[PDB]
Amino acid sequence: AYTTFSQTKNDQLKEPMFFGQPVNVARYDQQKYDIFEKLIEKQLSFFWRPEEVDVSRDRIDYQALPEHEKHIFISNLKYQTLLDSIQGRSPNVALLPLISIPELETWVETWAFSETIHSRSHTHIIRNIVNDPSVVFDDIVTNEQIQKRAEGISSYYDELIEMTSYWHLLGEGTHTVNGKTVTVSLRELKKKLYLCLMSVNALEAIRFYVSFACSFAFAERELMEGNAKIIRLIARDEALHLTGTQHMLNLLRSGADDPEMAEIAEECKQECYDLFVQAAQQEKDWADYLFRDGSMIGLNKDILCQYVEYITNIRMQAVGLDLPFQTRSNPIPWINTWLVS
Amino acid sequence: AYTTFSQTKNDQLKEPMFFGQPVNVARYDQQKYDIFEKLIEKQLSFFWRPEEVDVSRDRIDYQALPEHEKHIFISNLKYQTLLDSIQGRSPNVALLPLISIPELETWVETWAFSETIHSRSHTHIIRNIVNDPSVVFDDIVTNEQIQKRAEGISSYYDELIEMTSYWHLLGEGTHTVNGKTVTVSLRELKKKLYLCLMSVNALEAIRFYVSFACSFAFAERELMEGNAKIIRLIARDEALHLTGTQHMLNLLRSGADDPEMAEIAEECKQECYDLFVQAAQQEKDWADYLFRDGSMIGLNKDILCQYVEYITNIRMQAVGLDLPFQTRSNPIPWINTWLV
Ligand SMILES: [Hg+2]
Ligand SMILES: [Hg+2]
Ligand SMILES: [Hg+2]
Ligand SMILES: [Hg+2]
Ligand SMILES: [Hg+2]
Ligand SMILES: [Hg+2]
Ligand SMILES: [Hg+2]
Ligand SMILES: [Hg+2]
Ligand SMILES: [Hg+2]
Ligand SMILES: [Hg+2]
Ligand SMILES: [Hg+2]
Ligand SMILES: [Hg+2]
Ligand SMILES: [Hg+2]
Repeated sequence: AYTTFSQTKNDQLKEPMFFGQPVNVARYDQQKYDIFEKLIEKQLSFFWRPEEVDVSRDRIDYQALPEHEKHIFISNLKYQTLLDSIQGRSPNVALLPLISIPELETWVETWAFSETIHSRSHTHIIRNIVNDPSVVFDDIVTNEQIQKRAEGISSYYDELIEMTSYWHLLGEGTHTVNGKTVTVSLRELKKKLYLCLMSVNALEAIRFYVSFACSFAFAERELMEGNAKIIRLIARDEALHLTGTQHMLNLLRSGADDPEMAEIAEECKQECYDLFVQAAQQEKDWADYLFRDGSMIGLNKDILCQYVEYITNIRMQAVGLDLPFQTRSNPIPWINTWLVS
Repeated sequence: AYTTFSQTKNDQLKEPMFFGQPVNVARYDQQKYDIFEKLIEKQLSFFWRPEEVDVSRDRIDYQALPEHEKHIFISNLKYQTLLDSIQGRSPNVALLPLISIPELETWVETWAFSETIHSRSHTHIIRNIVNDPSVVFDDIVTNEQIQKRAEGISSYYDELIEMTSYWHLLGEGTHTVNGKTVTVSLRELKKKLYLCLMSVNALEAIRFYVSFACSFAFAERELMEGNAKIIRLIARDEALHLTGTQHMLNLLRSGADDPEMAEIAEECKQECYDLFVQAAQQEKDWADYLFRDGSMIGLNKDILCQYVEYITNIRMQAVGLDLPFQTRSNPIPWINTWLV
């Protein structure tokens, strides 16, 4: 039931963002939602190559860092590397099969592409600061504290993908497979998509943002400046990515795109609220682990805890959720220097 | 059983290209096959923005073409628009879920991205040479002769995706699904992927080169120069794309990757041959439609037929297949100018 070229002539301006007729012709002269075309144009305008950033002094900077600061630096970078590894592939494997307007289709492929550039940039840094990159790369997979902080990201995508496959193969209904009942409901699949996109919003809008504070705290001391330049370019992309998910989510909950989806979103208001708080809690928990045997000029576990609360309130507000934390001004206004957006 | 972040610490240098553990960490410091890393670098080096291309003279040129030349030009562009629509999405939906080495995964995503840029360039031209783009785009979907020429492309991808979903959901074996016996064979799925790759090779290496020749026949008349600029950029990318599939296919044939894929390539040899012979015939058949209202000096059914045979023999040789066609020299050596 999925096809790479639906042979039915359809009005692409009238399809929903998701679950409609798969996109046939790729055209960009018109859109149902011009935000997605504007994001494509902007991301293309921002194209960069990691190899064109001078990183030659980052190795000696890193080596001269006190052992606990090396630990803060490398652990933060390993988590960034985990997140971009996942985001390189997942928007394509998880969202593309479900998209039914051309502007959003191409936005997702362009988004995913920009993520692979991010992963390439993380290799560029690692190669240039450690003798054996394999040690860093292997620790990403098995590192207990990172299985923990991002515990649950791959599962949301994975369940969405599995349910999408059942939907595409069998359609809605009550089915049997090898002696067991398998229920496929479009409503449940819409719910999974909604929560997946909420989680992707928290990933890019908060999890990655909190990581920028660690990277740019070294930059403020004129250390790891090659890395800083790369993270700066990544943050400029991230601003677009979270703008895309913000719009998808707001168009889904308003009811202008799919009334069923607006019901679903109201229905999981509490669940979503609680998912946001958990992501924030996970990032707080990591902060402590980062800072377990020392702190830095400009950063420590309580400052980065406050930043997690600050950023979380802003993002939740932006997608129409209640604020879990005490309202405060930015605890690290110096970071605005680096977040050019 | 697909996962976006596989949990086992595996040696990515020892996975197969396809069907191994899904890639976890995306790293570019090492490769099983450096050709794919070299292709990513080159394609990134070629980044272009379609809208920056000046096509302001193409509307003048186009509107002044005789009607039969408008037909030739726009039928060709509509077919290019079809193939890049499919290619923008298909490598990511059909291949990406089966890749087990990071360099191949990222190449497939870069390749696909580059195809969405091709599609964006077709919009750029179309919107600047006609007053209603929708008539052009709508016709791509319903045009009986366009779809006849493309028959089998989306069908092949679609079949591979369905079979892949069954494999990820149920695993190998014989299953009972809504009372029907469904066999999931990894060997059969490997054959499907393998022949999909062969078909993609024919698509980029033959079907698109035939279309380039029709595009450049106008450039040779000093017409449609914005478009020719765009097609030259497209062709530069296409050369990388076909290099990628040639190397995937030839590495599989070698036995140096998955040994079962090497058995499959040999076993399915005739199927490989047949699919190239059918694609070539479809490209020939398109001539009657293309030249329906008349042909052009140096571009007609005979010339097109000759070029199809010429290029098909070259691509077939490059992946170890016998040649179906009589050997010939290039019937349109003027195209070399445009193909750098
Ligand atoms: Hg998602
Ligand atoms: Hg998700
Ligand atoms: Hg941090
Ligand atoms: Hg819900
Ligand atoms: Hg919700
Ligand atoms: Hg909600
Ligand atoms: Hg949420
Ligand atoms: Hg906190
Ligand atoms: Hg706090
Ligand atoms: Hg294919
Ligand atoms: Hg031609
Ligand atoms: Hg073959
Ligand atoms: Hg011929």
